[PDB]
Amino acid sequence: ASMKVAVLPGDGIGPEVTEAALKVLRALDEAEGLGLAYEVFPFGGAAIDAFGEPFPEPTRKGVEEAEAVLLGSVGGPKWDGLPRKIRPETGLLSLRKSQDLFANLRPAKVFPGLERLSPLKEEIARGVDVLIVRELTGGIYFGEPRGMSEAEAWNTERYSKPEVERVARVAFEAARKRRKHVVSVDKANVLEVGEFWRKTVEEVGRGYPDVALEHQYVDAMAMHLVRSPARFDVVVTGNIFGDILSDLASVLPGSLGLLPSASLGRGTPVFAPVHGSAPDIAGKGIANPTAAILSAAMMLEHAFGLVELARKVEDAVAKALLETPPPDLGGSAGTEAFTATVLRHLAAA
Amino acid sequence: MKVAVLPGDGIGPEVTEAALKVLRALDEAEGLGLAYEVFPFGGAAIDAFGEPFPEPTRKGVEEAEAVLLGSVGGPKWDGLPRKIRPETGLLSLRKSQDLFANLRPAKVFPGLERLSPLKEEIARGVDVLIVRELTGGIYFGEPRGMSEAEAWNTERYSKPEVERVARVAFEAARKRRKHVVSVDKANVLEVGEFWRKTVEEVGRGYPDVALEHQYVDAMAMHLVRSPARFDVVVTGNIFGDILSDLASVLPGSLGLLPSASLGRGTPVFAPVHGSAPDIAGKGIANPTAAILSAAMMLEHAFGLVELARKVEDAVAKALLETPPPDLGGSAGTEAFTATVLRHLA
Ligand SMILES: NC(=O)c1ccc[n+]([C@@H]2O[C@H](COP(=O)([O-])OP(=O)(O)OC[C@H]3O[C@@H](n4cnc5c(N)ncnc54)[C@H](O)[C@@H]3O)[C@@H](O)[C@H]2O)c1
Ligand SMILES: NC(=O)c1ccc[n+]([C@@H]2O[C@H](COP(=O)([O-])OP(=O)(O)OC[C@H]3O[C@@H](n4cnc5c(N)ncnc54)[C@H](O)[C@@H]3O)[C@@H](O)[C@H]2O)c1
Ligand SMILES: CC(C)[C@H](C(=O)O)[C@@H](O)C(=O)O
Ligand SMILES: CC(C)[C@H](C(=O)O)[C@@H](O)C(=O)O
Ligand SMILES: [K+]
Ligand SMILES: [Mn+2]
Ligand SMILES: [Mn+2]
Repeated sequence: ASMKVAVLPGDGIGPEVTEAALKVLRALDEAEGLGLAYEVFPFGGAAIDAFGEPFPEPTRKGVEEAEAVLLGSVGGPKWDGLPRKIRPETGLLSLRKSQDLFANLRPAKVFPGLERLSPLKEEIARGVDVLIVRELTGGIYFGEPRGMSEAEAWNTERYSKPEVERVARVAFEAARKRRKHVVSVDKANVLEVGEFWRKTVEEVGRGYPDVALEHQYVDAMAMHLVRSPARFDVVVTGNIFGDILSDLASVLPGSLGLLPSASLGRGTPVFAPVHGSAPDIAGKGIANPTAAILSAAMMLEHAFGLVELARKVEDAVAKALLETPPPDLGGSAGTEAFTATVLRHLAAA
Repeated sequence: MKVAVLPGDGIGPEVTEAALKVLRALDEAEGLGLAYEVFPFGGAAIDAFGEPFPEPTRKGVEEAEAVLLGSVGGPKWDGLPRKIRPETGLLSLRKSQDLFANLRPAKVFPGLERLSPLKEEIARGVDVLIVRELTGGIYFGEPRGMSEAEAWNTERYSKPEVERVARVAFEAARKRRKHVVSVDKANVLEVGEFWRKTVEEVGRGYPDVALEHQYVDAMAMHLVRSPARFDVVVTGNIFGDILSDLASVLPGSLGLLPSASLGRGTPVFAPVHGSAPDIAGKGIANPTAAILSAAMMLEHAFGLVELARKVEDAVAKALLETPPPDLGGSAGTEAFTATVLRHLA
């Protein structure tokens, strides 16, 4: 034991794609002597049914004591209509908030030679390599007042200066290690909170003169991200806009089953697919495990500094996608078979 | 046929003049008795009256039967504070006329599949109508404000605001393919939960219309991967704004998308697109959105359905024949407009 991991499989396809990532981690552990140890803990729907709440105390303790969390998606029709304070999705929010993981990193990269897998023509998809840095613990997701009566409902989009500054800082540090361009995304032409966001990111950027800074309104950014995506490096934005733009960015490599994420901040870092619990395909052994696998690759790199191992996983996934694509990308490889293709390539390298 | 023309800033006057030439040729051929006046709006109005929506412009709008609007904004006024900027005049126009229903159609015209960046088999038969709630939500909700330490805005909806925009979407679907998808973020936000429940209630009044829900992040992906499966898409102010820019990738360019804003007061017809300051002055701006917006005015404000269709057919032919630069072609604004007219005649 010198790599300590909390595994939180979730609901629907969550446990299916998470098991696939685990077989990749185990294969790497044995091949490399990583000294991996992990414990599995209930989370989401599975936790509501067993403990009455989505993020129970033994799961919080497992999270606190691990060096990293490999997380599966939560949610489904089974839990429709729960009091909000115990919904599977509120447990996910609590996870994020209790560890103060304010920086959500969502990369979208179109692998050379896989441009054809996109719904868009190859010239738009070619070369795409974008990093969305989404503010994860603030904005409308956590703001108060919030509630609902018979006549109306209300939620508050709000940000303070230090919340914007700390996410902006992460996006500049990231850009400095990439291609030194940040686009900051807001609705400053309509909303006081966008004006505030913009001005604060402008101030932070004065601390990073080596990084080019551009602003776009969220509606134009959505259009640009599908017409000119190759022209973007880092994209920094608030909680809700980052959620929308990151599901949108899946159309670049061509499916939502491809996109990984890392959530970083004060406590235990969390690695998880962008995608949800996909109840329409759960139980059919077809869910694309690429997001989960690449999330384990982000864990290797960011939580454990194992950059070269992360790159080997990524390359093994890109070859498996070219060779035996899963059904969401027009191919026939189920979860188990795709995962075996990834392992074969790993072992060959 | 009495019309207020509000040309706006950047490409706004350029594409608006193009739509006017189409309207004039139509007036002569058809004897519409068109009568229009031009009013200052946006930056052009800030510079001449110190405000983006001045009194003679409000009076022009009140007294017209329809407004043909040009886009507003640009770097020139970036240094004004928001509350007096060109975009706040747009919001005031909408609010004063209580135009709560914004109609933004995204169609791949039969034959123009090649113009879309989507593979042809994804783009075939795509015909989506976004119905966006225009006068409520975070755009207008109180409290809103800003201090040195923080800023806030309120995403707020009341039951009647949701019911009336839901009705409009159900009526529109009943005349189309009888499917509505309603979009929210009900899994995180009380206001989405409330939107969803109220749309469900209104839908019980339209058993001929199928009703589906999507969360806004999945909707954005589905609108690009499987656009052919949507008819009407109903949503709140900010989600509607984002989804409808995104929807431009279906026919192929933002410069193609028209809009109508309908409600209590004078109806407003205008491109989805903004003032495009990065191309203003170059004679290249695609005027299709402005021309198709004039077509929507003909249909929705004047009941001239077959004329609208004729405008739309001439645009489609011109697009196939002399495409503007945003669609991989070389036809500038004047030349593209001339192609439209030749097909009209
Ligand atoms: N981090 C999370 O736990 C997370 C994230 C998003 C949504 N959710 C929850 O998941 C449930 C489903 O919500 P949704 O449908 O809007 O989002 P979703 O991401 O689960 O699925 C959206 C679409 O993509 C497809 N898809 C998703 N992952 C895939 C994969 N790995 N392989 C192949 N296809 C895949 C799904 O079938 C569906 O068509 C809801 O209960 C929602 O609250 C959870
Ligand atoms: N209804 C409106 O008045 C309205 C709507 C949106 C934006 N705006 C304002 O427009 C200005 C620029 O905003 P923006 O860049 O975020 O969005 P935009 O819609 O003005 O331009 C977006 C992109 O698409 C291009 N584009 C837009 N219309 C085009 C056309 N007819 N032909 C060819 N290309 C076109 C532009 O060159 C730019 O690359 C800002 O001041 C903004 O507030 C106004
Ligand atoms: C399940 C929900 C809380 C979540 C979010 O909006 O953050 C999900 O959509 C995601 O993208 O991770
Ligand atoms: C300019 C702005 C106020 C407007 C909106 O967000 O409604 C524009 O983006 C649009 O899409 O019409
Ligand atoms: K650590
Ligand atoms: Mn999401
Ligand atoms: Mn817009």
